[PDB]
Amino acid sequence: SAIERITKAAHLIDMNDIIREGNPTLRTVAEEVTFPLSDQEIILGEKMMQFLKHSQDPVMAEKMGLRGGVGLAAPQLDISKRIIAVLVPNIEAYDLEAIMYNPKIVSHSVQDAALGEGEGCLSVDRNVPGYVVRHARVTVDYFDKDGEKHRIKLKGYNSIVVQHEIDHINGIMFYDRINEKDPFAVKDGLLILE
Ligand SMILES: O=CN(O)CCNC(=O)c1cccc(Cl)c1Cl
Ligand code: NI
Repeated sequence: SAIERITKAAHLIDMNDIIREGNPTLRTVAEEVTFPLSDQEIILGEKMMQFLKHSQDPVMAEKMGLRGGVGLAAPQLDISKRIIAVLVPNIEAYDLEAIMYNPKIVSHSVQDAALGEGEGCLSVDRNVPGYVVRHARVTVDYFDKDGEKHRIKLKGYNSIVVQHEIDHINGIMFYDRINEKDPFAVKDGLLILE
């Protein structure tokens, strides 16, 4: 299985582990994890975070043939579990570093937001221009590796990134949220970031 292969001590996640559009796993709703977590589920989260760190390092990214990422969801590794990793750099070194189990948005703002530069996805080997319309602010519940519950409030980039990853575990892709008619339409209440 993907999870057994990926969580071997020796395994380094790379682009060959990441499934792409057309693979039905990306359009499936991922299964909640149960507590306590298995060793494999804990290792998986750690491997995912390690990947993000590798992807954000000039030398390692070059060597491993990695595209940079600020988030990753297990379904991207063909693992249909509700596990995501988020690694958003500050302009510590990170605005947000978290491995989240069963993350869930429990509140969101009326105001929407979108990155002015649009979004991309490691599972999408093409550019899809347009404003990816999301909630400006979210309150997110999740469990950490110890089954401890966290409730965090996110805004700006962090909010966008976490929503992108939660979308994956719900079978949603970033372009599902771009206005087909006018990709760069600026609706009332839409905050353009950057
Ligand atoms: O699911 C995660 N990925 O596919 C990694 C590649 N995309 C990104 O890092 C990314 C890029 C721009 C905006 C957002 Cl919100 C994200 Cl998440
Ligand atoms: Ni993605």
